[PDB]
Amino acid sequence: AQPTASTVEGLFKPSSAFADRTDFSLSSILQKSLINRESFNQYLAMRLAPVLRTFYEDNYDTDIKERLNGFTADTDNAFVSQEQNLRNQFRENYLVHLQTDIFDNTGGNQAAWKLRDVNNKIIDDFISRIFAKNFVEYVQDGVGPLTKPTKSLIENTSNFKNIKLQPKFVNKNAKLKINNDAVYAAIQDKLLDQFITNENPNLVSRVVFTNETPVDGFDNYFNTKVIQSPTPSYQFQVFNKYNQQSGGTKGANGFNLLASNLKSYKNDQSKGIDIPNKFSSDSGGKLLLKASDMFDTFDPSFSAAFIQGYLALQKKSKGADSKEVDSLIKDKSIIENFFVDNNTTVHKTDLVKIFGDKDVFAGEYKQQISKAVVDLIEVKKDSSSQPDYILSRGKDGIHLMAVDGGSHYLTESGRDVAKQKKFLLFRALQTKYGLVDTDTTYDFKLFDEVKKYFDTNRILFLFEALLDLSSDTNNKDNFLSYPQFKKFADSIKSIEKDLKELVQAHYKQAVFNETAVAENKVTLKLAERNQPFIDNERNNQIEQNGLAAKLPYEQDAKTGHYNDLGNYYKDIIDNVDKKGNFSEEVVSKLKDNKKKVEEAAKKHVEALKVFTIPSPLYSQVILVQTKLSFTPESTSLGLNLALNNYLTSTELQNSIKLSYFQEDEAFKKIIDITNLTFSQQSGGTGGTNGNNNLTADNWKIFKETYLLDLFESQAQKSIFGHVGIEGVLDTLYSSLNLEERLDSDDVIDYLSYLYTAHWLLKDNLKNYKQSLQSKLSRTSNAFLVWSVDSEKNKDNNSDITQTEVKNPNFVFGSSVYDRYGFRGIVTSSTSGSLPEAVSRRLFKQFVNQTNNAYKGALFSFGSMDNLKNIINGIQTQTEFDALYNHLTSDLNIDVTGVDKNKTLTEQKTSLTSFVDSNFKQKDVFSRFDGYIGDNKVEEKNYTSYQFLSDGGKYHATFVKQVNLDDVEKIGTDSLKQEDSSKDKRLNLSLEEFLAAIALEALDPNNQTQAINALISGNKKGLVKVGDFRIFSSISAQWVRRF
Repeated sequence: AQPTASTVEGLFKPSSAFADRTDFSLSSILQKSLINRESFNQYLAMRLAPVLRTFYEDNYDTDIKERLNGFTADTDNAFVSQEQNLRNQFRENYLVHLQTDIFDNTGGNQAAWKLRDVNNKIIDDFISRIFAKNFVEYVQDGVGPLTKPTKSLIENTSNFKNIKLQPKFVNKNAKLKINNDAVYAAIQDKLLDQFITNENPNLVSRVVFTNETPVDGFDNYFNTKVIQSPTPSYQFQVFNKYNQQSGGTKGANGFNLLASNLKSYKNDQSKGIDIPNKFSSDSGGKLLLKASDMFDTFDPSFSAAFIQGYLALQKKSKGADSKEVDSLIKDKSIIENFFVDNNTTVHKTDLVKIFGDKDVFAGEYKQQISKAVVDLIEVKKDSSSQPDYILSRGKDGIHLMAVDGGSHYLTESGRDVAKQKKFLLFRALQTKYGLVDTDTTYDFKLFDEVKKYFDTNRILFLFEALLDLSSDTNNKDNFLSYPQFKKFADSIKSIEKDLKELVQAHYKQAVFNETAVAENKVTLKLAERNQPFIDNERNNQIEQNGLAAKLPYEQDAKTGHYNDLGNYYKDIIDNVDKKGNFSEEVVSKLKDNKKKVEEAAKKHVEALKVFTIPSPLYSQVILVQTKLSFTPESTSLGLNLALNNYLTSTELQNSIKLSYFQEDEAFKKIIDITNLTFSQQSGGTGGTNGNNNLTADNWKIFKETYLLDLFESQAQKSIFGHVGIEGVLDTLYSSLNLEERLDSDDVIDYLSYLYTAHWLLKDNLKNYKQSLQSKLSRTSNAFLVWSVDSEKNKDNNSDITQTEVKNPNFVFGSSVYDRYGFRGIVTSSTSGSLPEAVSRRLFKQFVNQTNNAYKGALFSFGSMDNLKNIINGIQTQTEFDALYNHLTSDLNIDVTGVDKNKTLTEQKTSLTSFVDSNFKQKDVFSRFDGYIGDNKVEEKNYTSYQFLSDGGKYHATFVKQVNLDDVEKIGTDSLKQEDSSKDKRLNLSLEEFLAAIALEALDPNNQTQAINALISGNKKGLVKVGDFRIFSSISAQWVRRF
């Protein structure tokens, strides 16, 4: 089957270089690919599974020996099937697509496919067999581990040292068929420790008393006249009071059976805390609150309360009240514990002051709630002791939680990961032999949890575990010293000097990435939980809150981060740092490790001596190769796979777009693209001369406008802190880690906006003039509007349009507890951002029926003869219809003698005659620069301005008039700092003009035009690509084939 010539001519032609820039060379593209997490893991698979091939090779078991032969046979059969189906599908040109859509993604060779699928099969099998057995044991000396250790033997802190995750019949000095378990128990105890290290997986024994529908009746608690038809939930939380007659063990009865003897559920020998299942409404028991999905799989009020207990052990918990076990309110309902004293810290929801002079509660709630209200309190055995039990109410009722072993492996110095691993191994041993108490059930499988967390990094984590295994030369009891695994442990030894410098950094940064991702969920989900209690206050439904209480956790005004809740993850990044506020520490140690990955990847690619192999027949990729590696073929294919992932990735596309910015010398004079810092600092480097004459602060406002446009699109706007907005904006900017991520969408969009802002600023605003001309019109007034919403209407003459509206629409939380308004040049056709009230007052009700009220109405024409030159310019009937309606229904100018029945000539003739005979010079053509509301006044006379009124709300609006008589007048002298040149920029100041230009730059049409200018205005032309994976990845608007 000779392939047809059409596809052969039409297929991509591989070249010597991937692209034609100084950052797209082999030594740079391979380094960047090895820094890409997904690409790096695709490489590590091919550099890690050759290590695990040796274990299958020297293994005693006949089955494991035959696994390699079976994998090769299955690979041959799969190749036969692939060839058969490709032939039956493509016929004439099947070989071309066999090399194109299969081999290129695989390594570019027939044997490349077999070295991919076999090398993945063996690593998958080795991954499965690590966790195929349970090895948590209490090891006795001279008889081996006891088949069933006794309860009193293992439930001791001093006896934790004997729970070491060791196999049963493994002898170092013997060739045992099942000696391979000595491998897994060594790797598992490594992987498990990673699980103990990164996830910080504390166990919590918790009891939840679900929300109770009150048989007493909600009217007793929450009156219907204010709260109609309550439903059992957090906001209306009620439990039937404790009665001794009914023989119940849940609700207040369960809380009485529980809190009376609360001190007796901590097994002080084991330091663990075990609370009975029957005392909880659900199945009850213990849950694993690891760092990753504890704010995902469970309620935020639950996970955050567990964190509060976590730091309560470590004397780091803040904001919560403390009361002893004996002080618990068990006779009354449970909620009475939370009505804490108000007289004079602890963050208490004083609902008496919150609801003001409105009756929201009734009966016992009204009498109690005076007395503040909280959500979480700390209950402890003794006044001198530290809080071991935490009581908090969430979505599904009130939970009493206690971390078990917290006094053991969590102290003021931080988390003790060795003790934590020992304690969780003790719990896993408890579950292994059914040695738990009869009144509790262990829904706790540590091996399943470590397997599920480790399976995310199925390649990096296993490789790092092996490296740390071979990094411990002082421990002779590992499987490395077993003579059965002498060469296998040598294979792990042949990968330290080569890759470990890179893999340690990659692991230490990926774990930090996951830790930052998980700790972002803290401030994300706490805000999500607090969202309805802000919605209620927004909708004037504050009374719906009822029993809603603010959590004790403090937030950062300057950062928008929960510091104490971040300590739970700081106790992770302080552990992965030693391997080999949390916000500041992680932001420092992510860049200090990203530079380490840069260095390690560059050294690894250097030491590999990478050269480009010529591509095979019908190939469309630029493959690479190496020879300075322990297994040259697998390392070459690993680099091939890492490239196949990076070239198709959006990181390389954003790198190409980054290079297009690199080329533009005009833009690079004002920015430092790699540094993402505005250039020229502050001085005379190019200052002052034409061609975008402005400072570097003059670009900070463009950046701030971009940040505000991004902030307005945020799903939640309180995850970034609060007061004003100049701080929240830089916090949002930091949150993007743009300088740490130069090959992201978040940076190409930022730079696209920045060159949109410059492409309106260059050539003496040659494109800003065009945008304004195509936006403005002569028959419609245009304004620069500073419109603020005043919920209250009016020397006590402070301007309200220049006073910052902190927390507008309650966007930075709630106020009661814990020159602005600019819209740019807004016209009638584009008045979406303006409120309908002010937009109608400007572009449809300029001169209201209630003098200077006509000033600026026909300023859209600017001069006397201008509207005369436009009225006779009408050719058709509808063209005059629009003008007449605008002059009457919009510009409210009285018309005399006009007739609809007139012909085309007389139609315009009557209007021209009446315009001339009515305006034979009321400052109608003057420029209106002042306040518009219920009345109209100038800027100077703010003492006589009536705010616009609409639907009970008020508006304060400043408008500066803009016509085409100043759109054309912006030119070379438009960016000068001088005040006398303000007429050269729409009679604006420089800052106002640049803010308007930035708002114009946010236009998608402006950005598209400026980006096409960037690509077309390239000194070297469009970037060429020699690899198809770089051509298909990014559109032809940026890259061209050779």
